[PDB]
Amino acid sequence: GTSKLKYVLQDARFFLIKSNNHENVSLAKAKGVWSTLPVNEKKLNLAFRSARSVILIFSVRESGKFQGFARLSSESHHGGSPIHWVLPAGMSAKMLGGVFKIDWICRRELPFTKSAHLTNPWNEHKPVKIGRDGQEIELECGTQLCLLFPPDESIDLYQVIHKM
Ligand SMILES: CNc1ncnc2c1ncn2C
Repeated sequence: GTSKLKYVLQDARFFLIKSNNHENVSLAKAKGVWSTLPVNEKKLNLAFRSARSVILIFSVRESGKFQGFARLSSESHHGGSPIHWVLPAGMSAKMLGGVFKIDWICRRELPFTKSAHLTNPWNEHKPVKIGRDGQEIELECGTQLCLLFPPDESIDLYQVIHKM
């Protein structure tokens, strides 16, 4: 079913994550963490305080797909055991030093061809696949985008609901 998923997405905020490589999304799925540039770090920390759920929706650049979506379970935190991110050019380890814990809600992919009917009012009504890393996605668009993903039957949202 989809009722707990809908409950998690109730009045959530949604942010588009654009990764320059597959390796870091695979690491994020394995280790339950994400890091972003300081300008986005600040926005996510603020939104983590503001809403029942903050949802990250991941797309690897040039893949033509989303790779899944996850819910922030913490604010960012610096200085722990370093995450072995593959660093994009011009991106240093210090720039990505803030670590967010995340709980994955869906690790299945969705091709851009299936979201062509969803546009994001916070990005000039462009198709929701279009956007820079950290672009916020409006509530209705974000909800519908998440509901388009194939079910991930490996996930139990019972614990995530307890964190809300
Ligand atoms: C682990 N964070 C990241 N990895 C790869 N690329 C990124 C990232 N953040 C923003 N961009 C463009």
